[PDB]
Amino acid sequence: GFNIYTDESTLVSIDAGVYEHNGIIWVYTVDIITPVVNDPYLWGAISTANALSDVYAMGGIPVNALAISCFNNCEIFREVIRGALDKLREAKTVLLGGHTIDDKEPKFGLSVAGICPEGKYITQSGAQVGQLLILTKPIGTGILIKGLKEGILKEEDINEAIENMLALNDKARNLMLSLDATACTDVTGFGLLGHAWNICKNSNIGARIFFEKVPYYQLSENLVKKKIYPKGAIENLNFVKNYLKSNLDNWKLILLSDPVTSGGLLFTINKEKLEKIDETAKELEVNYWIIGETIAENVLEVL
Amino acid sequence: GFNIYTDESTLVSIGAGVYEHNGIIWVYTVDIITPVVNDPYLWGAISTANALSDVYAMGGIPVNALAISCFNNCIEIFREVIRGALDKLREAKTVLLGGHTIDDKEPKFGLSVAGICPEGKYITQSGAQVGQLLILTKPIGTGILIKGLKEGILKEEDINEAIENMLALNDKARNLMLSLDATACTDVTGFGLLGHAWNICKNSNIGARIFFEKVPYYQLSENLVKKKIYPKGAIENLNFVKNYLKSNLDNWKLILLSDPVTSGGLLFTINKEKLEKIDETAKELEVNYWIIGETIAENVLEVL
Amino acid sequence: GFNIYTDESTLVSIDAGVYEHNGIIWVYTVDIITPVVNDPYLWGAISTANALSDVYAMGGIPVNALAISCFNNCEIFREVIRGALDKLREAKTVLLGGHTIDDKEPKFGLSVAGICPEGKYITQSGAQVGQLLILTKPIGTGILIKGLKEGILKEEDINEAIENMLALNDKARNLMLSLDATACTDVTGFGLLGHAWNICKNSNIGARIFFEKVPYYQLSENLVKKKIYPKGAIENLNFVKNYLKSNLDNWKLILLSDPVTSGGLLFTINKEKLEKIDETAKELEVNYWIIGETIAENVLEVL
Amino acid sequence: GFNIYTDESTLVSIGDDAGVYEHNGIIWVYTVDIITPVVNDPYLWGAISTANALSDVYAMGGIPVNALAISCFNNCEIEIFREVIRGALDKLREAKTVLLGGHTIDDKEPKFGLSVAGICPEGKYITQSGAQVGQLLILTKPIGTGILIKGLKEGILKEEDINEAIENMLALNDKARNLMLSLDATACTDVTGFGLLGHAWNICKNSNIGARIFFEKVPYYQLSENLVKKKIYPKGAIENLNFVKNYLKSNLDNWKLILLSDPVTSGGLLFTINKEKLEKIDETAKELEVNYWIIGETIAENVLEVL
Amino acid sequence: GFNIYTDESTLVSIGDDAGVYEHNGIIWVYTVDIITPVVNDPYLWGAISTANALSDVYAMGGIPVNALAISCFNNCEIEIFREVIRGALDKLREAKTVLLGGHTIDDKEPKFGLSVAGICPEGKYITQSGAQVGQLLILTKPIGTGILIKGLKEGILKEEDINEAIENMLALNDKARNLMLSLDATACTDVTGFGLLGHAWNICKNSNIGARIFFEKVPYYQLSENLVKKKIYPKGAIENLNFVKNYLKSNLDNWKLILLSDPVTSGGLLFTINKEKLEKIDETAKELEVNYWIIGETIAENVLEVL
Amino acid sequence: GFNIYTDESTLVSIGAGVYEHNGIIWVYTVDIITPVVNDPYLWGAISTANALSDVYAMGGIPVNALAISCFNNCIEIFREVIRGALDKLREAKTVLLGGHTIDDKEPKFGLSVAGICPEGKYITQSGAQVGQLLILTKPIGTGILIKGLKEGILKEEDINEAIENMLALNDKARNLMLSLDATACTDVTGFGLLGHAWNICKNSNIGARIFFEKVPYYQLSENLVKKKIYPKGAIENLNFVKNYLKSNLDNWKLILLSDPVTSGGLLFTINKEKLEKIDETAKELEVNYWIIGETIAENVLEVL
Repeated sequence: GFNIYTDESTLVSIDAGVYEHNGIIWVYTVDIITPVVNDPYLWGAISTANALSDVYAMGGIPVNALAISCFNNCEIFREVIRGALDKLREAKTVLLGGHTIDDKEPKFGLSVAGICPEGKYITQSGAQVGQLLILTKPIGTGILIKGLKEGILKEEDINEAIENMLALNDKARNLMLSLDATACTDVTGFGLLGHAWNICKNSNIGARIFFEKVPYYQLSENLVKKKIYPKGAIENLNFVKNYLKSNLDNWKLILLSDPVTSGGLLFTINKEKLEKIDETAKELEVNYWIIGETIAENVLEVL
Repeated sequence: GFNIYTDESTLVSIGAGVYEHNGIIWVYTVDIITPVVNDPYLWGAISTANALSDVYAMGGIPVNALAISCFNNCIEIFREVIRGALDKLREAKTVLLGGHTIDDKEPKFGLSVAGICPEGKYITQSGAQVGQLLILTKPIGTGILIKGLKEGILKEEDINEAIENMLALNDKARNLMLSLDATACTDVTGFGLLGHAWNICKNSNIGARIFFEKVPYYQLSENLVKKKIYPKGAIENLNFVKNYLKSNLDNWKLILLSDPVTSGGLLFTINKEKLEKIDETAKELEVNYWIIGETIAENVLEVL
Repeated sequence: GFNIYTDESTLVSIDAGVYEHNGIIWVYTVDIITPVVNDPYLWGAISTANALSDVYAMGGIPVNALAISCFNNCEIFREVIRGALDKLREAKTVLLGGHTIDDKEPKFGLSVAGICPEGKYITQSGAQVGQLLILTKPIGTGILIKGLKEGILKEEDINEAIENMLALNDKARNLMLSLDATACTDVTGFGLLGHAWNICKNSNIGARIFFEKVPYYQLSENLVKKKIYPKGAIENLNFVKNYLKSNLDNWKLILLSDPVTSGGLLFTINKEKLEKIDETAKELEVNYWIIGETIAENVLEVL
Repeated sequence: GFNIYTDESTLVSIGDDAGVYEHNGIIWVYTVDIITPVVNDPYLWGAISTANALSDVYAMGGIPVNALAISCFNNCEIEIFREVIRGALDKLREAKTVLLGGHTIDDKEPKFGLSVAGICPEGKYITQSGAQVGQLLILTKPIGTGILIKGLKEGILKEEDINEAIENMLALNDKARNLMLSLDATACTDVTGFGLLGHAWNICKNSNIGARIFFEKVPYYQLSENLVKKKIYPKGAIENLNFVKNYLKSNLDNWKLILLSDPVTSGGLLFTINKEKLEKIDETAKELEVNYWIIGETIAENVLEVL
Repeated sequence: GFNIYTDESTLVSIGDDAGVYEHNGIIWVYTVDIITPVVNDPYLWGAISTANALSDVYAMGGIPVNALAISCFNNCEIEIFREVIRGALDKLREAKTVLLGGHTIDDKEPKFGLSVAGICPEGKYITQSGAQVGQLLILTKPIGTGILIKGLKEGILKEEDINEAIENMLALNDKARNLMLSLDATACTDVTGFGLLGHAWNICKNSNIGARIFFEKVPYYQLSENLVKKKIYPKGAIENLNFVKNYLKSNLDNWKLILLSDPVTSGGLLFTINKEKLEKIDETAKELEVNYWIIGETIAENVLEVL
Repeated sequence: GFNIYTDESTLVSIGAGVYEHNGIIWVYTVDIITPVVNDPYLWGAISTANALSDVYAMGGIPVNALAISCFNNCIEIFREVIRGALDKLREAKTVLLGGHTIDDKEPKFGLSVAGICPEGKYITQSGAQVGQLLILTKPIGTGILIKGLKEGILKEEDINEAIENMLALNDKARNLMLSLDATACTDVTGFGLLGHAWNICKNSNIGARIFFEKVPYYQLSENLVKKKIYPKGAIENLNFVKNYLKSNLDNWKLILLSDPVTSGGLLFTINKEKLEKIDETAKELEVNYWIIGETIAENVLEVL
């Protein structure tokens, strides 16, 4: 008889993007990293957790993925894939295959596709003034990873960091969504200050972070005080310098700028949500730290 | 780098449908008819013109089509039917994509047609206004002639003018119609002139006044109807409009006006200020026209 | 360079079915009903909640839908659609259009498409012996709807039933998933006994239901005792008679077999989950009633 | 129950994303055209660039259907682009063309344009290779915009001094397309960056024929003549002239050849018609509300003559 | 950067889901064939029905690629079907054909079969309308299964009494297809429900030619002859004979015409070859490991002669 | 009622790829070459045979192709090139879908080809076993002849046999190869006989022993190489296999054996028990063959 049918879709690309089609939202991300530990299996697992986090940070549910590496261009990859498969299985994400890239520097990662149901798509631009900044994993891995490279540390010294890098941000995403977070991102290569600033620039606001409230590995502090830290840290710190307000020692600023690998989620929530955060977090079995709040002035304050 | 792409489409089916996709509008129609003349080739050509008319009436440009018939189910003759359809389609710059056989025993042939309505020019039947003139581009009365031909009362040679008109594409009429900024349009086929005029009135929530003495029809059509010679479809069309018909005209006239038409012309509404151009526009486009009436406020069909 | 790509999909049809493609699961359902109240708007809203429940019952997240009615074949539909749109908006589901059917009997409903993330697809065949039967809405609407038709009741008398028929089963789905239910279905036209039996047949087990533990409207009891009940009730009761074991009065069996409109979810959970059901249910803001347990013998016991 | 269905399509592309697509009787044309700022008004830049991009489709006898915006975005500089888009949207609305989105390009040099898709109904696909000997060359807009835009940059002229040219650059070639189709033109192209001579030569090469152009019949802004004489002209004019020097025969003063080679922005259509068509060209143009100038005729010798 | 791409496809279907599809040089054939139980062994029913369905593709010179199971399922009666599927799977594996799934039909009468898709490489698409006069008719399996399956139902015979026929019904016509293609056959069909005469007539009608069949050259089960004489035969045989009575010329005893019209299940291929091909037919068949019988020749008169 | 449908596919790209979908396997390859003869038509035909060989070598049946060249970028001659490609494609029952122009200045032409491997018969280069015989279906040494022709040392008339072999499709050879149940196969082209033999050894983790006196090559090829006349590609191929080459043969022989071949024959491995059929099978299929060696355990190339 009489029939009416409509179809609509939108694609936004910034192999990264967001796709909406008749009510469903898909997010696509790509993330590849250089070895962080001298164990192929751990590298595959960590790289996978790191890549999936791009999706979790958007409130997404990872669905499938493609392995990406410099194969042939850079037996070890067999262990790398084994580690990636285990982490993917834990994440209930399907590996659809792999793509080789032209690069001589050893790198591995994934391109991931996820879904954001009921329009629950979270960006880095919805933050408002007077909200709390919540972080779900410690920082300082960059410092530890360098310590390893310099032969100052051994893997056994940083098992806590490795355990955190291995951890999926699925529980963190659930906490973030449960508290109706207005903005979210994960903490990786740009450091805690860099990613916080990303939220500040895209939301047109500023942030106040309290160093004493930021979780980090004791060993990261010990190493940074002895001038042991990655270059990315200096690059990150300088990137926010023209917007940074702080009278804290340089080592604290370097620590806060240290490139993180497979870090936790960094998101903003209203002060009222503070009433249920601990209980919600406990039920979900995920850690959280309240590190500061957003301000109107477009600067980054650290005290 | 930063890229944004959108896509949207809508499909509206009534049977026959209209599809819009990112700015372009396609119209789809289907029309099959029983033999109207003894010549298989002419039957193919006439059915084709008749099927394309559906698209022309909507302001569309026919693009492609699919032949539909019960061949092998109702063979050497269908070769001529296709030949006629192909020649007419070539004339209409429309491509034949193939054919489909339906479950039927009664000899019938026609086409499924797909066309496009450029610049959003999609002409419907619900945009007519009161005080406009009703224009018709082809005479009526073919149903009565076809009956006579079937009855053996007439020969094809007697109705050559009707055959020429049935064979004629409504593309020039569509252009005239668009050129005069028509507010509504439809083609005249099986439901008779009154029926299709009523379709416009119904959809435009308006009325129409038609003058019998201004309606073009074949002389032979009048002679046959006066001898009680006409299609049963004429009675069906008349009885269907009688609840909305206001007229005192003799029966033969109402029957003639209700006579099912094959590959008829276009019936459309234009403003009276266009009456100054219509003649020169029609001469250039090479298409005849007849002012048969005007729209009125009262929702009825006034046949005077 | 070297590339490997795989693609796989499965389609199962019983316009109803399940579709799996590279890790994602979609469920498609169709559900249309006759008017249940003399208010077009309420009918549109209720029919919508009822149709979406087919998806919720499978653990699905409704995404989009198409309206289905006997339009032209049977101004009122304008209010029907208005009601359907409101309920769809509440459900965060997109209406893509409508399809007309050949029928002279006034009916309206939806065809719905939903998603089941992380393989969380729930059927009616995973129930095991010794599990608890949980129900999330009262039964007895069929009796009340007849009472209305017979002019014995007026809409105002059954506002509680109307409120329940209007309610989305999204919170119930969340409870059901949170408790890791092994099987689930919603309660509609086949009555509570019929749908329970559906779980029994597909899971190859039986069920024991306690009448005194089943939630139902007081007015439904009053009416059924006075021989006021729909035919579907008798049809449902007879459908399970050759598998029914009970010494309860006929009115109680008729009530339990009464066709429900937009009923709650009926699912099975392990006894241990009983420890968190109340708290979980309270957090989700959804009611629940423990009406019985599954048994090994393939019969339906009611006491 | 017998059934027979056929499907066929052909795609011919030139390079980037410019091509012709035919599918079961319908013909689609795709083009892309981006230009550097023309005037100092952001809004006018978006509007003019749009008219310019749509022209590639009109010139092929096409009806624009939809488009995609293309600009350096963030790679060149974000308040002017808002105005640029506003101008584009207004011009597209006028052209009844839908904007489907946008695409960014890595370019430090400010540029904006559109990728456009249009259709050519009833196989009315007009190319640059169907011209015959003895046909008339028709132009629908004056030339000389390059020289005026140059003078505007040299501070020699003010924005207001070229309102006539701006009005012409803003005008859609849809009416010109209709005239061209109505007169059954055998070949058509629009006049842009390559200058009148260059675009005329494109028809000559692809049609393997020649052209004879009469300078005194060519429409151009008087202000453009005033400037070329004063050595005021874009370098693109010199390049264009040099591009056609191997096939050019003329004894005219250099300033005339420079004017004729001057890069045009959003110019008119340049097409060929049979001589008999002169009988109704004037009446048709007035009805369509478009201007036209008969600037010459095609000849057999594969050369370009200007006198 | 110049590019030209073309695409074309044609689809011809007969009714249900049986047709021929051509797309840019490749030809796909689709067929569907379901039969009622043939023997009392569920496994053999699935295996035989499969060989029977695949035959529709082999007969067209095709290579089966994938299939879909089709059965009444739940509409006819669920332990036998498990065995039926097992038989189908074994036969498909042997045919190197992938089972993509299944489809249920509303039918109370027990039936099972397959929808099959295959390809005809290098345009080797063999039909029933390319036969010429003076060609030989070749058959690759005996006929008479209808009469034996009938006797099995009448309790006249035991399952074991027809192991020879069962072995032939189980055999894939892939080797026969290879022989047919190797000898450059001009037309081919398989012999099923319509009987030998009926399927031979199909070639005659579509090729607009005639056939002359020699009864003494036709291979058939001796047990089949024994039964027809005793009035033991399927009614389908009578129907088939009547279907060809308007085009049949023969003076042979009725039991011979009944045998020749007897419905066959999973029969051999019936194809036409030029007489010169007899030179290598025997050697080729032995190499391919397939049997063959020359049963007659085609003639000009559009009739069916049996002597 | 109750219906279940599944779908699955895999794509493996190496550059060139293999695609499997619900039981069918398609292979995709690409091959372009510089002019080898002065005749534009012969160049088109030879390049085509050379491009199709990639598919034949895998046991495939070519279905369609796309022409690839730098025409207009490296015109009246390319008309002859296409004519030659079209004639050869017709012979191969392969359809030309169109063409693509690449960014290159050096005159080159070839095709992108798509083919199918029926009944799962996908022949690779990693299934050879020790103790098998190495079969070659066309002589080698065309690289040296083409060099001589380019140098003006030879005329096309002098190398008509090489041209006939370059023009020949490897479809008959593929059939022979499949007929003898070959365990591995490849075609001989630019990497020379030793190079392609090594590809099989490398992928099969086996070795090969080749007898120079059993290898077919054009007499003129031997004469030219002995006069220091040969393609630079020959030196490149030889130096590439020298780390896996065990031989004491004179330089000219190794160079000849490493000489880049154009539209060469197939090189495949079969069991010695097949040596009793190969001759009659080859006569029927109408294809020449040469037993040039046998596979060995040691992972090297023994050229004796």
